[PDB]
Amino acid sequence: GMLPRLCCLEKGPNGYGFHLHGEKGKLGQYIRLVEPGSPAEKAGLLAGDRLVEVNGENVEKETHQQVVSRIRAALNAVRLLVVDPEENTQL
Ligand SMILES: [Cl-]
Ligand SMILES: [Cl-]
Ligand SMILES: [Cl-]
Ligand SMILES: [Cl-]
Ligand code: NI
Repeated sequence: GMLPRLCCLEKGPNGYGFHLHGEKGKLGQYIRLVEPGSPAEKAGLLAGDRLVEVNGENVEKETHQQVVSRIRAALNAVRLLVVDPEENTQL
């Protein structure tokens, strides 16, 4: 498809089932460690994906702490717009 993947997750008993990872001295948060059978896997989330939006707000330039806050503070559901960094670039 041509639209970025939009992963819509409902929180389970063990959370969403993925980790969020940031680099050194460079903006960007990425998906890691997607648990098998989790809401994250069922929604199509993949390790290595760059997180572009959370619940309709752009997080490409935000700190790790801000993005976690935006994912968490939400009410047991989150919509994550993600892209393959290999094939996608913000200009
Ligand atoms: Cl690390
Ligand atoms: Cl990973
Ligand atoms: Cl979103
Ligand atoms: Cl980029
Ligand atoms: Ni890139």
